[PDB]
Amino acid sequence: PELPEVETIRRTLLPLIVGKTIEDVRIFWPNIIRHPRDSEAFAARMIGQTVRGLERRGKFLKFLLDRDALISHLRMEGRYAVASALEPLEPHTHVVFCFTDGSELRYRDVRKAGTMHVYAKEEADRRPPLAELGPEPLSPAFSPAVLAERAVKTKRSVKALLLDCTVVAGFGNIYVDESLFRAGILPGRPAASLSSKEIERLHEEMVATIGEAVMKHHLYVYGRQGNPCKRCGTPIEKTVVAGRGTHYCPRCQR
DNA sequence: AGGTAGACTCGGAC
DNA sequence: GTCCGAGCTA
Ligand SMILES: [Zn+2]
Repeated sequence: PELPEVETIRRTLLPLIVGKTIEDVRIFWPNIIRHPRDSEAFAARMIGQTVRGLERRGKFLKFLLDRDALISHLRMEGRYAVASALEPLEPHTHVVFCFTDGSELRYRDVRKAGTMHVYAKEEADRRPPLAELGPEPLSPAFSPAVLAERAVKTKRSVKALLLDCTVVAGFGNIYVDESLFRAGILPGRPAASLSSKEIERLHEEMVATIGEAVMKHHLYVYGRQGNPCKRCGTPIEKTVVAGRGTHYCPRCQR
């Protein structure tokens, strides 16, 4: 799930778990648990705590309990569901939180790629994976000025810059390529080569692209290689940039 | 020094 | 066999 989906999850999941008290925690793929590194300590500390809230930071979900916060990343295929403890688990279910009312919060992930970290609430924001996370792309904290400062101080490509979680929180590959197409900037351009207007435009397209998705095939380049650009008809091309599949129109983007 | 490329994980798809 | 990709180590 990308950031917009994660926000949808935060919004829809919260009412389904708020005020519920954890009675048990079951872990079927320990590698998901990153802190405490010992999945036994992770499970034990959460028992007896009541879910008080659910927040989002980038693509991380932050479950707020009585004393602790649980920080979760779903990567590409992770998903949460609330269901009855009486029903069989779905395939690829790796972590289950059991509530005192007979319902369960279940985490599924065919790729087993997601992560979970638990800390005292007051520490969560100053430990991984949240520590050093950059500003929310839809917050005033992420401004053109902030982007410009990071761009001028690096040799990397502009795509690499946007992919950096310390620059902006949870801005996914699809949104990077779409934002760059919409801003008319080739992904392989050196970040420091971007003019003031280009940074202004890129920031604007970033906020609009991810903002529009948060509010909600309407894609210009991502996954469209070999197909005509929707704006100029030039075949969309795909190469590797910053170690990622990168889609662009060689005519629209400069 | 500290920014940077690299390595690393998973399994569905070729 | 090789490909893919989000966010500790030289
Ligand atoms: Zn085009």
